[PDB]
Order: sequence, then structure tokens, then C-alpha cells
Amino acid sequence: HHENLYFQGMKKEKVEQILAEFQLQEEDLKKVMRRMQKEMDRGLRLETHEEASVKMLPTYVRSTPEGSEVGDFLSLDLGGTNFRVMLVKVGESVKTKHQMYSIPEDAMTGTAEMLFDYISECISDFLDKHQMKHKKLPLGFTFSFPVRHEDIDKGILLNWTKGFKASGAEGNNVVGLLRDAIKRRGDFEMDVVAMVNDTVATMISCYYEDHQCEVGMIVGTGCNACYMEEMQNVELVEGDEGRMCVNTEWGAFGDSGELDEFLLEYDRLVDESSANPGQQLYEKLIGGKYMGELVRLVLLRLVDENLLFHGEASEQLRTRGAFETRFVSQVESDTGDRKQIYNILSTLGLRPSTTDCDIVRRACESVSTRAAHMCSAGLAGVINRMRESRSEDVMRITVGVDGSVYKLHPSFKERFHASVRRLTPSCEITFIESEEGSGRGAALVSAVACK
Ligand SMILES: O=C(O)c1ccc(NC(=O)[C@H](CC2CCCC2)n2cnc(C(F)(F)F)c2)nc1
Ligand SMILES: OC[C@H]1O[C@H](O)[C@H](O)[C@@H](O)[C@@H]1O
Ligand code: NA
Repeated sequence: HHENLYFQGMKKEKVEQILAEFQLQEEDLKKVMRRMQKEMDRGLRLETHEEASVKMLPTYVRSTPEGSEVGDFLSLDLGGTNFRVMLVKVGESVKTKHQMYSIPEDAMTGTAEMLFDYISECISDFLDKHQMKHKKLPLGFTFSFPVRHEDIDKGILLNWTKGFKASGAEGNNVVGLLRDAIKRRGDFEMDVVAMVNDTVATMISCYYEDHQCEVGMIVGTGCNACYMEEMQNVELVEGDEGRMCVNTEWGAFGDSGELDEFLLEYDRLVDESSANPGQQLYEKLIGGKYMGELVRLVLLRLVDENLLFHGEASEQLRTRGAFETRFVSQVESDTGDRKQIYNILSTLGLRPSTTDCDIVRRACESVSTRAAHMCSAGLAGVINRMRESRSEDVMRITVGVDGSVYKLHPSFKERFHASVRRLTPSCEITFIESEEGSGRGAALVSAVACK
């Protein structure tokens, strides 16, 4: 029961008024883009690097060649909820072997020793499954966190992001932490030859297929980008010849107040309840670690206004992280019959009407569309800066992308591409989705590094 088309209609109208707060006009996006570009300039310069919210970290991945190595390379990938080990065969590359491991909650939030001991145990497990513990292979490490590099194989962790909190890691050489754990176990040997961000590994894997790929982007649990900067603009590294990949760490844009006028009550609540309050604010508008949670908080506001579920939220709806980001993708994948929406909501202990289902869809669309538009201003800022630094009338460029939000959300991609295009006149941008990018890229970079 609960009919009346006129009253259902009035509830939808009040919902729209609340949802309108998520809207960003073209001018707001150009403003965000200009502010991002301003922060990127600040991050690159010696004079402002320490204060810059957007770190623009030199990765020591350079335009080459070189001296390419053939054969077997091991890739490690840490930075999601899962840890991946991959064996890559490079000839003249093919993902020959792969294993994913779930990281225990106690290892992400315990000590660095526990985390790296777990990683070492997973490497032993992989080597045994393929009978190769005795072979000492070159190892590429994709490590998806902000790192201050001294070289391709040496870098310090600046700070954990995305809920990681292992003590004794920040301020230490990450390659050293990995090497020390392998040594404490003592049942295999590996030569760690490179450590790269996941944006970087993604870019490298896509570049291998297409040489116009000089930008890497992640829109997964977190959100970040890297790009090939001119060495003359990389003031933190001596030399003006060629190019070097720069890990923007754009997720931290807004940490100095640059997004203040766009932050909503839901954003403040997500931030305050996160593992890193006041940090990674731009990432908190886009990343899959936060998207579902933003939707959950919007639904609770609509419940509070007596506009959804008869003003009654279930225990599950009032549970932190219960509205998963994958539910946002599934709700927006609904064909019109409301079946997928009904199922998600019924499993959350709710008894939704048809109107409740439509309202949940609009809340999802509002959060994910805003995520798409904010992300577009960041990518457009990077590409426009590249066009300018390369003094190109028309810049043709390829962007390699990975991450479950970009890949799996039914409309994020389309909304994001349309907005990027509007903000990048005189740019011809090709987007390529990476196939095992944050794994193959680390082995490929190791093949270039090993000799
Ligand atoms: O050890 C070092 O100091 C070191 C190691 C590796 C490196 N550069 C590369 O790997 C480049 C990276 C691309 C990415 C986009 C333009 C250059 N590469 C060039 N070809 C590839 C490949 F994937 F296709 F093989 C990769 N720079 C320094
Ligand atoms: O995984 C995507 C991104 O997540 C977070 O923003 C990390 O700080 C960054 O290093 C990574 O690239
Ligand atoms: Na330089």
C-alpha cells in the first residue's frame, strides 16, 4: 500500500531539490581545472613543492631506450584490498601466471612487519604453485601509495591512503621493507629492480601497445593520475633532457582548502569517519572506497526528510559501508523494471516502493555523475598542461586507465569522456582500458630497468 501519483510526484520534486546540491556547471569545472593546474605547477617547483597539496612526485621512469631484457619477471601489486603476484614472460609480453590474495584486516592496520611478512608468505605461495621458488627473478613492485623516490628502486612512503594504516612504514624505504621481509622468511630470493605507482604501471602497460600513451589514470578504490612531464619542468630532478613520469597524487587536491566551496555535508561526514580525516579530499569525491558511502549518507538524509522508506532506515542502511560502491553500479544498470534496485534494497532490510527505487537511482546518479565531472576537471588539467608544455597546436594523446569505477560503472565512463572533451578543445584524447595493467606494467618497467 501507498498510492497517489500527485503525492509520489511531490516527494520526487523535494528529492530533486536536495539532489541539485551535487550539480557542477561547466564554469565550476573550469574553476576546479584551473585550481588543479595551479597546484600541479606548485608541486613541480622547488620553491613551492613542500607546501603543494598536489605532490607531482618524480617516479624516475624516463622516456627511453635503453637496454631491454627478455625472459621471466615477477610483478607484485599492493594497493587495493587484494595483493597480486604475477609472472610475466617478455619476448622480442604474456601474463603466464597470476594469483590474487586477500589481505587480512590485521595486516593493513597492524605493523609494517605483519603486512610485509604477509606479502612474503603470498610470494612463497605463488612460487610453490608454479614450482619456481629456487629461481631468483627480477621483481617489479606496483605500490599504490604516495612515494618520494630517490631512484627507480628506492623510495620512501610519504603516507598511507585508502584506509591503510600499518605502523613503521611511513618515512621508510618501501623496497627496503619488502627486501627485509623476504630476508626474514628466507625461503626464496628476488632482485627488486623497480617500484612504481599503479597509475605508472597502467601507463607503461598501455604504452607497450600504443606509444602515444603518456598518461595513466586510476579510478578504482582510489583516484590518481600520472603523466610524462618534460625534464626541464621537473625541478626536483637534475636535468632538462627528455621526459620523466610524474605521479600527481591528485587525490590530495583540496587538502589545502582548494575544493571548500564544493564540499557538501555528506563529504564532511565521509571525511570525518575515514582513516585519514582532512586528507585525500578530491579522491573522496570520486574513489570507490567512498562512493557507496556518499550514497548511503544521501539516502539517510532523504529518510530523515520523510522522502524515502516511510522515514525509517533499517539497521543495515545505518551500517558504515553497507551501501557498497558496486551497488551504485548495479542500481544505475537497472533496465527500468526496478528489479536490480528492489533486490539490493530488500537485502539491506528495506521494503521499497517503486518510488523509493527511483529515488535511490537518482541519488546514485547524482553522486556518480559528480564523481565523473570532478575527475574530468583533473584529467583535463593534466592534458591541457601537457599541450602547453609541448607547444602543440593540437595534441593527440592516449590515456591508459584502470580501476573498477571507470571499468564497471555503467555510465561513469561516458559522463567522464563527454566532460573531458568539453574541457580539452584542441586535444584528441584516446582512452585505452588496461588489461592486467598494474601487473604487466611493473614487469615491463623491470625488463627496461634490469640492464
Ligand atoms: O632503470 C631506470 O632508470 C628506468 C627504467 C625504465 C624507464 N623507462 C621505461 O620503462 C619507459 C617508460 C615509458 C612510459 C611512457 C613513455 C616511456 N619504457 C620504454 N619502453 C617501455 C616498454 F614498456 F614498452 F617496454 C617502457 N626509465 C628508467
Ligand atoms: O590506487 C589509486 C591511487 O590511490 C591513492 O590515491 C594513492 O595515494 C595513489 O598512490 C594511487 O595511485
Ligand atoms: Na629537471
